[PDB]
Amino acid sequence: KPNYALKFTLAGHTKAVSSVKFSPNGEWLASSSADKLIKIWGAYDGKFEKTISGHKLGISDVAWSSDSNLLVSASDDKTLKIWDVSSGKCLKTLKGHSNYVFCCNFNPQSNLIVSGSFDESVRIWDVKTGKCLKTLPAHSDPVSAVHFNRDGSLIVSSSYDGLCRIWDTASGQCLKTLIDDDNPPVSFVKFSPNGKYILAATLDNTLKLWDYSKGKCLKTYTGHKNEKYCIFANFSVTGGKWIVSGSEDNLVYIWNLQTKEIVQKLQGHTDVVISTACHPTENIIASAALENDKTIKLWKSDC
Repeated sequence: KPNYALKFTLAGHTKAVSSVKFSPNGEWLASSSADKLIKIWGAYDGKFEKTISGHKLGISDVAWSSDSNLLVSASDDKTLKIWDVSSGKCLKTLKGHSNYVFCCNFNPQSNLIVSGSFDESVRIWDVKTGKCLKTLPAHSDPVSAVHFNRDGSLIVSSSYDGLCRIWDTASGQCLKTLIDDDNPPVSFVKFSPNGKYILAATLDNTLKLWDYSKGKCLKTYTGHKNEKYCIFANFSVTGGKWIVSGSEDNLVYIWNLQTKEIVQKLQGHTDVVISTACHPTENIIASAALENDKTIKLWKSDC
């Protein structure tokens, strides 16, 4: 079992945090907030680095390019922005969604961005030109998450319509729809590091690990509370193989991926834990709580 202990508590955002992400190179944590700001923090010391401003309304998600040089953000102002993190420059503003942009990610090459929106579509954008390449009529409710697979040939999307869908990046065809005899809103999805599986959160207090190739649920993780908020889940891969998630009871939950047992609950936040992220090389978790709490915490484990 891991032994995560609180190391640093960070604060600075003035409204609800929506997402935290560690840079792939391990140096930084990025956070996004309803305060319209992206903030960069030192991954190892929690030291505030800088604000990156420019969005006109709140931000729902931020994501790093695979070389850690760029960030993309998704905002209620109906744009995505691509940022050069080192300089803070806005490289491109991506206009095309007809309503709030809720989620975003680069492909592993980091030449494409995928976005999902309240407009119920998924869009695929060229990073260098900032132009939209494809629009997919993906869902019948807002799109909560979008993620490329290991080689970038597939995109997984999720929606409050209860569907997880897998799209062919090149053709835009809807290849698969995952259904578990029910339809609770899906608030998050992502491919596993090896690309074989899809991890999905639904607003019935459940995380599910799906076999992509088979279209079948392999494992479920339960014990936490998640009926309202868009709470990501993480694969922790630096030490023991865990699933990590925030929870609406103010705790971070950590499960054994294989056995599905809870192995730790992290106590310290005083409001919903809206987001978590796992450091790429060290056994470090970042957690962020909602607006009654307003802190981001860095926790470290020996394994």
